[PDB]
Order: sequence, then structure tokens, then C-alpha cells
Amino acid sequence: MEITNVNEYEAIAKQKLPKMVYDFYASGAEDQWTLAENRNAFSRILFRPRILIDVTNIDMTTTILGFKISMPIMIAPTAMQKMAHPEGEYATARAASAAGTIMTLSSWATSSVEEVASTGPGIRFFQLYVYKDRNVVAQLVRRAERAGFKAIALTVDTPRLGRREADIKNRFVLPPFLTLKNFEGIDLGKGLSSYVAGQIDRSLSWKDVAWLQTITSLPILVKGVITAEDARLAVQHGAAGIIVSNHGARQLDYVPATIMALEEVVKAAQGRIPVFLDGGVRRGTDVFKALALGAAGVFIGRPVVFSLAAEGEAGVKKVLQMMRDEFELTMALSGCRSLKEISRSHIAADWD
Amino acid sequence: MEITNVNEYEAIAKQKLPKMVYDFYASGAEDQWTLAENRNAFSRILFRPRILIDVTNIDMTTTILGFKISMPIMIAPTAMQKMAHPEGEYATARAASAAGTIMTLSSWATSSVEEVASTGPGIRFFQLYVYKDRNVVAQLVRRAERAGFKAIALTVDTPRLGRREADIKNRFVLPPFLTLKNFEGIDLGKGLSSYVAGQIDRSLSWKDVAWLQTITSLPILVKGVITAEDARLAVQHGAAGIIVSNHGARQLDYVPATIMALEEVVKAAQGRIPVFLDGGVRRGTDVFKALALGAAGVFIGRPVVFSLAAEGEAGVKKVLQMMRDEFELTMALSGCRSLKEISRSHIAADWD
Amino acid sequence: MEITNVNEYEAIAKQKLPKMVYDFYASGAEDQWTLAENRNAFSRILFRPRILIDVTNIDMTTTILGFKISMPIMIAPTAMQKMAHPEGEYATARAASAAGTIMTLSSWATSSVEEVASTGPGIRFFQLYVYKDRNVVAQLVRRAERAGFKAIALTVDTPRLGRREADIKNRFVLPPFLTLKNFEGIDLGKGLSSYVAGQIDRSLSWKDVAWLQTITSLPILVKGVITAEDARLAVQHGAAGIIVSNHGARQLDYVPATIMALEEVVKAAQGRIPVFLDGGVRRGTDVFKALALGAAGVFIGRPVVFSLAAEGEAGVKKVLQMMRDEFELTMALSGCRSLKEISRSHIAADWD
Amino acid sequence: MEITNVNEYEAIAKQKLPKMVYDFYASGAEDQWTLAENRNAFSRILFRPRILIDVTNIDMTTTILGFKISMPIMIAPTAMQKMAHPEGEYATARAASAAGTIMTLSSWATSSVEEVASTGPGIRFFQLYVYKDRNVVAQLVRRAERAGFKAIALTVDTPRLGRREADIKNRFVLPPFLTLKNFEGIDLGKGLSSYVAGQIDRSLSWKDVAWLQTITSLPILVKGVITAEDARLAVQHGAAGIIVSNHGARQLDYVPATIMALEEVVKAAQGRIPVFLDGGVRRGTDVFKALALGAAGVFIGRPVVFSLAAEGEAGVKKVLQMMRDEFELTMALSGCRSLKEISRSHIAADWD
Ligand SMILES: Cc1cc2nc3c(=O)[nH]c(=O)nc-3n(C[C@H](O)[C@H](O)[C@H](O)COP(=O)(O)O)c2cc1C
Ligand SMILES: Cc1cc2nc3c(=O)[nH]c(=O)nc-3n(C[C@H](O)[C@H](O)[C@H](O)COP(=O)(O)O)c2cc1C
Ligand SMILES: Cc1cc2nc3c(=O)[nH]c(=O)nc-3n(C[C@H](O)[C@H](O)[C@H](O)COP(=O)(O)O)c2cc1C
Ligand SMILES: Cc1cc2nc3c(=O)[nH]c(=O)nc-3n(C[C@H](O)[C@H](O)[C@H](O)COP(=O)(O)O)c2cc1C
Repeated sequence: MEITNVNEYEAIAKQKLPKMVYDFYASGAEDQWTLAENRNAFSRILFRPRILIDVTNIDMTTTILGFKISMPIMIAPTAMQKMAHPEGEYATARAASAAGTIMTLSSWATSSVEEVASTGPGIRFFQLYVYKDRNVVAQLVRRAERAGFKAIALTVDTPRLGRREADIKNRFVLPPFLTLKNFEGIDLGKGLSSYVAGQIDRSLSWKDVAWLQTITSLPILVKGVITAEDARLAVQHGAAGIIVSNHGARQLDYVPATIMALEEVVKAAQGRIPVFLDGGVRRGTDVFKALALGAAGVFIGRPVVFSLAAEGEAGVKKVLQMMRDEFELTMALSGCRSLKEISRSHIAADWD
Repeated sequence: MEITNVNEYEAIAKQKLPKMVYDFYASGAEDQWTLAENRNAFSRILFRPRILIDVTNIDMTTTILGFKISMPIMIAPTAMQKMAHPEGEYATARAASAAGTIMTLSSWATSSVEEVASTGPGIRFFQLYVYKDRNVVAQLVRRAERAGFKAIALTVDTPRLGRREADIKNRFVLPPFLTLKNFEGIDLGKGLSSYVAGQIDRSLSWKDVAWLQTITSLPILVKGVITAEDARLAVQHGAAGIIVSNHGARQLDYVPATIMALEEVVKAAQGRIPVFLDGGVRRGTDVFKALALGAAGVFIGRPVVFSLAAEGEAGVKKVLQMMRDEFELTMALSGCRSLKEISRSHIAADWD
Repeated sequence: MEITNVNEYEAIAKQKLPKMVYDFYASGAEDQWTLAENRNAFSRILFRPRILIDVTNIDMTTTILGFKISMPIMIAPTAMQKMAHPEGEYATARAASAAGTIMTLSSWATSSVEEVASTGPGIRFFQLYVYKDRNVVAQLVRRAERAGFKAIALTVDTPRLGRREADIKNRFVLPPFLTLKNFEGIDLGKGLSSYVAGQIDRSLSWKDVAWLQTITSLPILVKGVITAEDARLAVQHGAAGIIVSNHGARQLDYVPATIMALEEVVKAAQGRIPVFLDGGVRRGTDVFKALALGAAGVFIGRPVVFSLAAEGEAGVKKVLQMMRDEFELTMALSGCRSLKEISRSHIAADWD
Repeated sequence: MEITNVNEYEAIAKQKLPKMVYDFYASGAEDQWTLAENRNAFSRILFRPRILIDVTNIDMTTTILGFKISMPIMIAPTAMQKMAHPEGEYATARAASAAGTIMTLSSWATSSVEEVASTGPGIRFFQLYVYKDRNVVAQLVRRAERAGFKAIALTVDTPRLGRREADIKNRFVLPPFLTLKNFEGIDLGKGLSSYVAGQIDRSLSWKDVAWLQTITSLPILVKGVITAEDARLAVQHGAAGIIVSNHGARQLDYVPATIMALEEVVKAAQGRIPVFLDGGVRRGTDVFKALALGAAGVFIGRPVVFSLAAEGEAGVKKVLQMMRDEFELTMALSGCRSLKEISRSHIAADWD
């Protein structure tokens, strides 16, 4: 009677949201080629069990950046998810909190950093979105101060942002009432929705990456990599953690699938800092893989929204227990007692 | 007027069984990826005939473990097949017996080892299913005593058992009346269906593999391998015969197809002991292949159940003569006079 | 208004013939895998033009076995095609004759070798079909005497004949009235349809291949090869011409596509004798290829029958002018003035 | 409300034109295999971004043959496009002119070289089509005199022209009223539509290529190459610019896709002269690629016609701004400030 498939949701929460909503969450750049190459990508990595072993106990338990995120699956910073159930961002922090992991939110948020954190005690990150003039950035960066956003997911792949068709036919009406309370309205001194669609700096660089550092610590991640030329470059320029990504295949298409493009990104920066790929991932079967390639922990996107929008704080709370309760088969059946015994020593992958 | 296709059955016996039944037999883990990669897998091995030769006579005749199983195709231990025609397990032993091969039954059986063997004279194996406390196991192992189950198909791939979707939506009602008469009801001393779903040991190891040996002989097979790290390991730990498998792709998905994963499993353990892969196999065309790779004889699963459930003792009795009467084209047309002249010397295979 | 596609016919002549008929011509072994791998096979060989050259004149003109078969496309020995328009075999000899090539007919013919040849002056071959006792063979072989069948297409791939599904459900009624006038009725001395399905020798060998030679010359071809172990073997045992084939994918499935399996068959027997692959070929685009791989001339099957059955002597007479009038684009556009300048020097092929 | 997809047009302008029209523009040779291998070809080249860079400014700006074609996308010489909106050829020159690029027209044109050029000031080329007797050619070549067609796209792949099915069933009625005003009617001295289908020389060669040169300069391009044997041959025989092509896959099928066949064509003729591939290209995403392989600028075909036929001078005027406004994402997001920083150093491609 209860129904389990971690995306059986996509389609139910499809009928729950107004065209615009579903398409804002369900898009990809122009041809969207990499959308399905975000799922049918992990299918090109064949398993490789080991057997006749003790599996009474296992161990999802992590420690990313000196943080025990209860289990190795994390949440990726989706834009306005308060449109998809007026709470969203707010109940995701509490959901993850009960779930013991991270609830990562972007600047494009409905609930502000002032606003969400009232949800109380738990680990969470916040996506930086550098703009033209860095006075408002500088203050946003230091907003997630000793409130605690631990790190800052600086998104290096979103200067001019990807051409997801849909939007500009069914012209995305940013819901009149509903607001992006993370800035909600700024200006210098002489607006919302298109303030945010009224600010960013298309020339963000490893020199700005420089500045950001003297304005904080909060472990500055590299969000938006699929190559090793900006990987070794990433250790070359002081940091830890990487958020290898395509942008939910929303910025640029025909750019390799996070998993597929991974080996070269991990293998590049060796032992310096750990990598976390946030994309494609919708089951612990395929989650396993990423962790096999060398990406110590992984985030989650869309799957998390077709859940709140579907059924409140229970929505995502299965998106996480179904997810967690899927990495205890995968780790078990392949002969592993915890992350320690995983690695791509333990498998086979199509291309190779 | 008579209709032949060895799975033309699947679909007829589909309409014969209640949702649950069909789905219990027709499932695979979560995404079921390897389900079709269990058939469209052998299609990646191209034939390689030799011609202008004598084919008046041929030779399916075997001898696996010092047993002439009439012909090289065997039966794989399906769970309750008495649900799918109240007889099942019972009429499969008699069917195979008339068919001269092995009728392999699991612990998850409807008819008990006491019960089925009344069917009379013929070769058959029985799948061991080690549990938490090994007093009931120890006695089950020695149940198939000088009754004669020859070997024991110890299933090394089923600690925590695979997540076949279906079941847990159309919540598998283990048919109130109908019972798993192989244990049927045990307990220590102070139940059925969930006794069996109330017992097993998730820490089965090559140390338990040790014990089993001082409690019997009955040639202890290795059921559930798709790698050569647990293959050489399998000769390292005294035994013969292997039952390379995925579990009807029921335990774990995206783990190579028995045929595909085979070369490394045979090639690993060389000349020590013979290997038998039970999975995917539904025609002697594709049966041939396995035997070409080096797997001396092969078992059969699903195909055997969509036959009893379809048409009694005649059901499977074609599943075997259609099967047998399909290895006498294959062996003939490729220039072979018997198994002796087969081998993967005689072919070509996609990956290679 | 006139419609051209050399198989646009298949489907029209599909609706023209009784189930049995269409399926007798439109079958393949069991799963028929190689049926489409008989067409989507040549699609894995990419073209390779050369340009800015003289193409005022071209040259299909051949000489196979010291025979100028007007153009390089030939006809392959289909069984009873008199069922598919009561004339067939008869009007195919006359059709080819006007078309200047070969009209190859099998022993399974409706019109006898006595019977067809009344059609008059033109080149044609006849498929040998050796049987249990070789007294009737011996006389059939020497039937196509100084009448003129030039060569004998001895079919080395048809001892026990392929399991084309269809037939044995819609039980092939060999049309009561209509007969296989090539033997029509023999017996020793103490019947038709199942005389022929009442005679053959499953032990045909390179020792019988020996005998045949002292009973004739008529250039003994090797029909039914897809490997180089029976190729060099084919020069080892005195002959010329090969008829590399799968049997319209009717004998055995999953055995490579004539084109695909070709390189190794030509490349094997070098300069000794020429090879001709009869299978898959339905356009001069793809015809070209075979000739590129090294198969000096090629035969045609099915395409020739869905034409007589469709529209009399005009049917096949387009199957040949459409075919011929398709090799004068292919040769032209790739920079060639005749066969002399073709070869696989001139192309690219997927596998490679 | 406004709808963007650069071929969302194909289907609208499909319903706008009479069968013949759509099929004249929407055909390909016989099986049309390379039609989709003209699009799903660029999908086998995976992107390869570089990040955290300045993208305030970018640079489509070109200079092909000492010509700043405003942006790197050009127009390919489609036949009668006046059938598809009586203006066509005429409004394409003006469209491109406002768009700052080239408007390339063929001899098969509706509007003559006398006729179109009244449109005024802007860069444009004209496809040469050498005929049997070169008196009319000689005068056409020197027609695009100091009027200014800069170069001459000499089409080396169209002696005997490709067999696009369609046409010859729905027998292409060259619209009675409407004429090919580029010759419109010539004759020696003792007609239209089949004058043009009444003249050409199937023996065009690198010796005629010789002559053409002493009758002009106008940079003689090589239109119709997919190999490096006629590439080095192309520098061997004095010229610049190449127009690597298949002919909209209209001449010959199964001949590699312009992009796919490119590497060998560029890599062959090195630094001698620049190459421009006109085929497949319908987005700046995929446009990028060509330019990555080494083809300095690229032309466009069909996409340009399903636009005039769709909506006048605004039709193509989006086919160019949508196109141009799609190379400013692609160049931006991959880290590039202009063409200078592109190249296939910057990517990954399936085959490799
Ligand atoms: C609605 C939406 C908006 C997005 N906006 C951002 C953003 O503001 N910045 C960013 O770096 N990631 C953004 N993401 C992408 C994610 O943070 C994350 O990479 C992605 O959704 C993971 O892919 P998956 O959905 O297949 O798990 C966006 C994704 C969606 C669904
Ligand atoms: C209904 C069902 C229950 C199964 N239970 C067992 C089991 O108890 N233990 C075991 O090792 N095999 C079990 N198998 C799998 C087989 O023994 C065998 O590997 C498989 O069905 C062969 O795959 P095929 O169905 O494609 O031939 C199960 C299969 C099915 C269909
Ligand atoms: C109806 C039918 C009967 C056949 N019987 C014979 C036969 O008697 N012996 C033989 O060697 N070829 C036989 N062939 C196959 C051909 O001679 C030839 O290899 C084949 O039809 C070429 O394949 P295509 O149909 O794709 O051109 C048969 C084919 C068909 C269609
Ligand atoms: C209707 C039509 C007629 C064509 N005729 C010519 C021609 O006269 N000569 C030539 O070299 N190119 C001709 N082309 C092809 C182009 O010049 C160009 O290579 C092609 O249309 C680019 O392919 P695309 O349509 O996928 O962009 C023809 C194409 C079409 C659509």
C-alpha cells in the first residue's frame, strides 16, 4: 500500500504544480541532452561485489569538513522552493536536521538566512552568488556568520546562466505575492525578483576568489567543475571541498555527466582536498558509485523538491530515509562495513 | 497449431496468476536494469560455425559432480511455486526426473524435503539458507541426507535480500492457506511465512563455510558470484562447482550479467573445479554460449515457473524438451558432435 | 506517381500472400536477431568519396567464373516462389536473362530444371542439396548438364535446417495442388513435399566434397560460410567462388552479418578464388560496400520474391534496374569509373 | 509567449508548404541515414569548460577571406526558396546584410544575380554549377563580377545528383509560374526548369579547376569534401577556404557527418587555407564544436528556409539572432573571450 521509488514523486508533484513551477524545477539547457545523461550515466558503471562476509552492522556515517553529516547524502541549493509549498527552504532545514545532514540553500531563496535559521539546531550551507558591486555580497557572505552556514558553496558555473527552454514561452511569472526573502529587495540608494535578475558579475575570477578569502573562512567550495584544469587550479588557490557539477544540467548542455566527468576531477586534485558531486544522484545504488570514484559525499537536487511540493516535511523525510535506507543494501551486498571499504577498487565502469 | 517460443509462456502464465504471484516471479531489484541485460546480454556474443561435417549424432549428455544429468540444462531454486499451481516443487522433481536432469529447490519451498522426495527416483539439489542460530540449519543440511540431494547450493549472495519494487506496494500476502512446508514452522521453544522472514544470518562467511564442511560433504557450491576475487577464494576454501549468479537479478542490480561476468569467473579458477551459471538462459542458442565461455552446465529459473503455473507437468516438460530440442540445432550447425568440441575457441564476443 | 524504394515492395507483397507464404519468405531463426543485423549492418560502414573526376561513363560489367554477368548483382536460390505467383523460378530466369545476370534456383524449386530452362538463353546456377543416398543427387547434379547451370551452389550450411518460428504454429501447408517439380516425386522402388522433407544427409563433408568433384566440374561453390577456418579450408579443397552466407538468417541466428563477417572470409583466402556474399543486400549503396570488402559480385534473395509475387516479370525487372540504377550513383559519387577502382581502400567501417 | 527553438520552425513551416515544397527542403538520399547523423552527430562531442573567468565581453566577430562577416555563422545556397515565400533569395541577402554575414545563393536560384543584388550593400557568395558546354558557365562566373560575390562556392559533390526519394513519387512539379531566374532560360541557338535539369558536366575535374582560375579569382572554394585525399589535393591546386559537406545529406548517404568527418579534413590541410563546414549546424552549442575542430566559420542550410517560408524577413532574422544569441552562452560558459581562445584543445569527442 505504501509506494516506494525515489522519483515516482517527480510525476505526482508534476500534477501538483502550475506549469511554470514544474518546468522551473524540471528543465535543462535547450536540448536537455545531459538531463537523461544524468541518470543513464551511472548505468555505465557495472557493480563488483565481494561475498560471504559479516554485514550485521554498516556505516553511512560521515565527516565532511570536520562535520559528521549523519549520512553521506546531502542537499543541493534549489531556487525558490517556497513556490512549491510555501514553507520550502524553511522545512528543508528542519527535515535535514532531523535527518542529521546538510540543508544547502542558494541566494535565490524564498526564505532568508535570517528567516530559515529559526528552524533551529542542525548543519547547513549557503550558496554564494557574487554580484556586480560586492558591497551587498560582502554583507551576505558575512550574514551566514556565527549563525553557522559552515561553508559557502560559491557557484563558479553561473555567470551568464543556462538557456532552459520552457521558461521563456510560458514566461516565468515570479508569483506576485511570493518573494525571494534572501535579499528580498536591496538597491544602492537613490526591488525584488529582477533585482536578483538585476545583479551578478559575469567576470568572477580566481582573483575575486582571492578577496572572498579575506572576508571569511567558512570553507569556500568550488561549485561547477567537470575538468581537472580548474581542479588542480582549485588546490593551487586555497580551499577544500569541491562541488563538481553541471548545475542540474541547467547551465550548459552536452557537458559530461557529473559521475562520468568525475574520475578526472578527483584523480586530478589528489589528497589535497575531498570532492562532492551534486547531480544525477537519485538512489543509493548510484550514490554508491560516486563514492567509489572518489567523491567522499554527495548532494541532492530535484528529488528533494518533488517531495516538499508533494507531501510537506514528510516529503523530503522519505527522500532521505528512502535514500539512506537504500545505501544499506548497496554497501551490504557489495561487501563493505562502511565507507572505508568502498572505493573504485571495488567495481567496473563502461568507458573502462 | 502447437506454439513454440520458450517464454511465449511468461505472458500467458502472466494472465494466470494474481498480481502478487506474477510480480513475485517477475521482479528484479528496484530499477531492474539487469533484467533485460540478462537476455540482451548473450546477444553481444556472435556465433562462429565450422562446416561440412558429420552431424548424424550429437551429445548433450553430461556428468556434473560425477552425475550424468541427462542433458546440460538444470533447474534453479525458485521460491514458492506451489502458489503458482498447488503442486509446484513436487511436480518439478518428477518432471526433471522424467527429463533426466536436476530439480533444484530452495529452503523458501512450499513442499518440504520430506514431502517432495516421495515423487521418486531422480537427481536433485537443495539450496541452503543459513540462519541466525545454526541448530535449525544444521538439521536441515543433514535432512537432505542419504535421501539424496547430492550437493547443497549454498547461496552466498543473499544476506540482506534485494529490493524488488513491486512487492511492497501490492504488499505480498503470503497466501493464508498455502505454506512453506520446508520449515513450515520452527521457533526455538518458549510460526511460518515470517519465521522464514524471521530467520537468516547477515554475517555468513568463509569461516561458516568452514563449519558447514564438518557437518556434511554433499558438494558445497558457491551461489552468487560475478567476480574472480571470490572465485580463486572458492578453490582456496575447498569445494567444487560454482553457481555464478545475480539472483535472477533479484538481489542487486547493475551487477554484470552472468554470461558477461563469466569469463573472469571461469578463467580465474582454472581446472580446479567447474562452473555453472544460473541466470538469463532461456534458449539453447544462448545456452550454448555459457558452455562456450567455460561453464560446463547451466541451471534455469523463471522459464521453469511460467510453465507449471501455465500447464501442469507438461508445462515444464516442454521447457525442457523445447530447451533440449534447441541445443541439437545449435551444436549441430556450429559443427560439434558433443560438448567436447565446444569451447570459446569456437566463437566471437562483442566486448572482445 | 511511380514509387521507388527497393523493399517498399516487402509490405505490399505482404498483403498479397497468405500468412504462410509471407512468413515462409519473411522468417529468420527463432529470435531473428540477425534479420535486422542483415540491414543495419551495412550502416556501420561509413562511405569515403574522392572528388572532381570524370563520370560520363561507369562500369557495372562483370566476369565471375569467366562469365560476364551483365552487372555485379546476382539472384539467390529461394524455395518455392511459384506459390508466390504460379510462374516463379520460371519468370525469374527470363527476367534475369533480359537483365543479363544469373538466376540461381535451389533444389527446393517449384519448376524443375527440365521445366525452367525452356525459358531460353541466359546464365543461371542451381543449388545442390545432397541427400541420404546419393543416387538421386548424382543424377540431379548431372541434370544441369550441357543444358548449362555453369556452377553448382553447394549449400554447406543446411544439414539440420534453421528453426524459423512462424512456420510451426501457422503449420506450413505445402499448397496441395502446387508441387516441387525439381524432384516432384522420387523414392527408391518398392512422394513429393515431404520426400524433400524426406531426404538430405546431415553428415555432408569435405570428403563428399571430394566425390562431387569426380561427378562433375561445374565450379562447386561454398554456400554457408562466416569464418576463415572453412575459407582457407575451401582453397585447400579445390574450388572457386564462395557464397558467404547466413541462409537469409534462416539457418542460424546470432551468427554475424554477411558483410560484417566478410573481411575475415575474403582476407583469409587471398587471390586463390573470389568471394560472393548473398545476404542483407537490398540497395546498390550497400551493395557497393560488399564489393569494397573484397566480394567481387553479390547475390539477392527476398527482394527478388516480393517482386514476382507483387507484379509479374516487371516485379523483379525493377528489383534489378532499380538495383542496377542505384550502383551508378554510388560508383559515380565516390569517384570510380568501374569496379576496378573500388576496394576497401576507398572507405571506413565502424568496427574499425 | 514568444517561442524559441531553432527548428521548432521546421514543423510549422512544414504545414505552410505544399508536400513537394517541404519534401524538396526536407529530403536526404534514399534511406536518409545521415539526416539524423547530421544532428545526433555533434552529440558525440562532449563539452569541456574552464571557469572563474571574465565574460563581460565576448567576440563572434570574424574575418573569413579578408572579410569581417559580422559573426561566424554563414548561409548555405539552397535551391528555389522563392517557392517557399515569393521573395526568397531576395530577402535573404537583405536579412544577412542587416545581420552582417554572407548570404550564399546557388545557380539553382529563383532570383537571378542581376535580380537579388538590387537588395543593396552587404557580403554574399554564389555557388558555381559547371555545365556541359562552358560558355554559359564562363559568363555566369564572370556575372558575379565587380558586383561582388567575393568567392565562388564551386560544388565538387554534385555531378550526378543524390537520390532523395520523396520527389519522384510526389513528382516535383517545378511551379509553372515561378522560375529559376538565375539562368531562367538559355539554350545555344537554333527553356527553364529542365534547362537547368538540362545542363551540367559529370566530368568536372582538377583540370577544369585549372581553367576556372584563368577566368577569375573570386576565391574558389571546395564544396563537397569529407576526406583528406581531396583536402591536401585542395592546397596542391591553388585555393583557400573549403566548404566540407555532404550536400545537406542530399547527394550521398552513409557518408560521414560533416563534424565527424572534419578532424581528418582540417588536420590534413594545415595552415595552408581555412575550412568551413556547412551541414548539420542548427544551434551555437553545436556550432561551437565545428569551430573547436578547426573550421574557422560555418554556413547554414535548411534552418534558413523554414524561416522565410515561415515569417518573411523576420523569419531568418531570428534564425540569425537566435543563432548568434546562442554563441554568447556557449563561448561565455566554456571560458572564452572570443574565437581566439576556442579550439579542440578545449573539449572531448566520443570517437576519441
Ligand atoms: C530549481 C533549481 C534552481 C537552481 N538554482 C541553483 C543556484 O541558484 N545555484 C547553484 O549553484 N545551483 C542551483 N541548482 C542546482 C543545484 O544546486 C544542484 O546542482 C542540482 O539541482 C543537482 O542535480 P539533481 O537535481 O539531478 O540532483 C538549481 C537547480 C534547480 C532544480
Ligand atoms: C521467485 C524466485 C525466488 C527466488 N529465490 C531464490 C532463493 O531462495 N535463493 C537462491 O539462491 N535463488 C533464488 N532465485 C533465483 C534462482 O535460484 C535463479 O538464480 C534464477 O531464477 C535464474 O534466473 P532466470 O530466472 O533468468 O533463469 C529466486 C528466483 C525467483 C524467480
Ligand atoms: C524462402 C527461402 C528459402 C530459402 N531456401 C534456400 C535453400 O534451399 N538453400 C540455400 O542455400 N538458400 C536458400 N535461401 C536463402 C538464399 O539462397 C539466400 O542466401 C537469401 O535469401 C539472401 O538473403 P536476402 O533475402 O536478405 O537477400 C532461402 C531463402 C528464402 C527467402
Ligand atoms: C533545397 C536544397 C537545395 C540544395 N541545393 C544545393 C545546390 O544547388 N548546390 C550546393 O552545393 N548545395 C545545395 N544545398 C545544400 C546546401 O548548400 C547546404 O550544404 C545544406 O543545406 C546545409 O545543411 P543543413 O540544411 O543541415 O544546414 C541544397 C540544400 C537544400 C535544402
